[PDB]
Amino acid sequence: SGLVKMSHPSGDVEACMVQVTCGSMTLNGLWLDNTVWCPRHVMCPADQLSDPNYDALLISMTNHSFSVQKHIGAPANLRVVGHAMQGTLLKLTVDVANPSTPAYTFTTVKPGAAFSVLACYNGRPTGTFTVVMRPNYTIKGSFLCGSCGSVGYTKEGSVINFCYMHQMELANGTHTGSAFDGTMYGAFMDKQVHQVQLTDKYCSVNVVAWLYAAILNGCAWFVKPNRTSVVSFNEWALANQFTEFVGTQSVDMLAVKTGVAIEQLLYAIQQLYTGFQGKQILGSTMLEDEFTPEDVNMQIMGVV
Amino acid sequence: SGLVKMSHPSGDVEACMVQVTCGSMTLNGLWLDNTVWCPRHVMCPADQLSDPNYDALLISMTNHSFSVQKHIGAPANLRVVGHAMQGTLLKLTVDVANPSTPAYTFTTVKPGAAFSVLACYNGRPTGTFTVVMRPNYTIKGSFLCGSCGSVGYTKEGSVINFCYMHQMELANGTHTGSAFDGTMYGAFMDKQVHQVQLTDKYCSVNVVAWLYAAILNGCAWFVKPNRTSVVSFNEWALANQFTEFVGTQSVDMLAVKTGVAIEQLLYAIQQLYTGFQGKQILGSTMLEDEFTPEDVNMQIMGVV
Ligand SMILES: *C(=N)[C@H](C[C@@H]1CCNC1=O)NC(=O)[C@@H]1C[C@@H](C(F)(F)F)CN1C(=O)[C@@H](NC(=O)OC)C(C)(C)C
Ligand SMILES: *C(=N)[C@H](C[C@@H]1CCNC1=O)NC(=O)[C@@H]1C[C@@H](C(F)(F)F)CN1C(=O)[C@@H](NC(=O)OC)C(C)(C)C
Repeated sequence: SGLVKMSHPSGDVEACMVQVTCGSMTLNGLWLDNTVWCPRHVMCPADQLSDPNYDALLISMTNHSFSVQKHIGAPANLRVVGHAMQGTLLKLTVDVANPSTPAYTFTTVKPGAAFSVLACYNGRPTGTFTVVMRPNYTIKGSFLCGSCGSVGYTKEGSVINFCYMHQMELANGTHTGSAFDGTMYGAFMDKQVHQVQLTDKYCSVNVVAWLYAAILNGCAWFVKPNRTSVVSFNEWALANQFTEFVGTQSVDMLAVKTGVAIEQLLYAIQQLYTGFQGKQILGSTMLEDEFTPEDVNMQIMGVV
Repeated sequence: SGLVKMSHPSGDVEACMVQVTCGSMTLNGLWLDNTVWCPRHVMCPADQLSDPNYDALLISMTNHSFSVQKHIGAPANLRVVGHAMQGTLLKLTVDVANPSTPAYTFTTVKPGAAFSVLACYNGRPTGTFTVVMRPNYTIKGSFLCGSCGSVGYTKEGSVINFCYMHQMELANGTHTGSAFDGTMYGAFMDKQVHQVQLTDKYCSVNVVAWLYAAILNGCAWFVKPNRTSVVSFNEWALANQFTEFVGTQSVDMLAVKTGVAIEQLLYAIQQLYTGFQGKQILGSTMLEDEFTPEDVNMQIMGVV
């Protein structure tokens, strides 16, 4: 038992991290098969970051403008034999296929979904943590200068689903990056100009999963017979900075195991959102929305 | 910027995990050089777990009573050529030295200290998270059947300091394990009998580090000129379920960078411990004590 902020083991992804350098700029890249992905702003001089012309930067480069080095594990310098831009990312083709390429897919995550991040500097992993894609299409990470190209991913069995490449910090503790189609989460621009963000909201479905996790760990003081329908809750949520609730099979399994209906926990949220009044749930005095239904099913019941 | 629950990259330790089987019992072990460490209760039949005689169990075993298998990465079956007991752990000598043994030390952590845990089942890593050794010598983990032998560790540079091998769950979400001298944290017995725990307390020095992290991320509404001396705070702490505060160089660096004295934050704790009254600090409505001064210095300032 117990519910914690859990990340995937990072070793499989550590074996794919490289350092990418373009002139005076350096960051991290992801080496899969014969391709190295990295943020395109590695091509931009500091003095042009406020108004880059990435199309012009790209044509000013040759294959030799990029240097790709693997430091950790099996060391190596990889020769770039091709270069292309896709959205906010570069795709560098290298002459050697990564012998440690895992089974992988590329996916784009949705608000409320959780993924593991491997934070790296100079091609060297330094930490791992789990984030939730916020309703305003940012993440609340921990990233310093040089962290771009750090990757986020989920895992289904042995398959790694890469979903995030770190790009920028929009405000204190507020970050965004690209999916591997090159689209920036939240459509923010990789240019150094202030860009307003939407207000953050509570992820209602994750709050429900966490309340179920509480029931499963012996904490149910907030469960009453009262119920609020999904439709009624969703009108309320839009007026109170909560996301609209969408049920899933994963949530249904928790309702079955506990015998507590989703609608009872929606009612509870409407009472608890103003404060627990000295009471606590799983050691917290506020609603927690960083645990997904899938995370709860996995940690508490072993079920995937 | 940003402060999150961060763990070390786990790849170096993943390469050291094995499965250890003794009869009908199986769990994880740690393979370093020619030694495999694992919990001694792998020798105990389920029907004797409430009153084991580990000295008698050990003499009833031969080297062949243990089977050690590595599943992930470089697979292998390791032949046991020696077996010994140290405290609550077994030390099995195997015929092959782990070619991926990192530089390592063994250390015993203190309340308030944080470490990374690699949770494993059947010799296969499944997740990683960071815990703090609680003042009552438990950890708040996430562990299911089969998780014993999962390891906790810190890292100083490239050196891994192993400090924890998972042994048991004492209550919901409440865990303990061994240091690698074989001593159980909190002196709990590896026998299946209820064992009372001391009450948990807030780790005051980590609360101070987190308040400094708040100041560094633009949040200082709780800072006032008022001060409380360490001596005065420590008498108060013993009456209010807080640990006694011990300053360190790591804390002093945060006081210097922010210009806010430790004694100002000790006063703040005495006002905030009853509730923030609708206000928030780093997105929380309660004091947080899972971030150490070292963690804060590292994540926010890059400094080790
Ligand atoms: C990649 N190494 C960094 C990561 C950034 C550094 C501080 N904390 C982080 O997460 N990425 C950048 O520096 C980008 C690159 C430039 C651009 F995005 F291409 F324009 C500027 N970057 C920013 O992150 C800026 N943020 C911003 O302009 O938001 C509108 C700041 C943080 C001002 C450099
Ligand atoms: C190792 N695989 C497990 C881990 C345990 C399982 C449930 N969640 C966990 O963290 N360890 C055990 O099952 C130990 C082994 C026995 C003994 F410690 F050697 F006696 C019993 N174990 C327990 O954890 C028991 N806890 C206990 O008796 O506390 C006093 C329970 C959880 C009742 C099996």
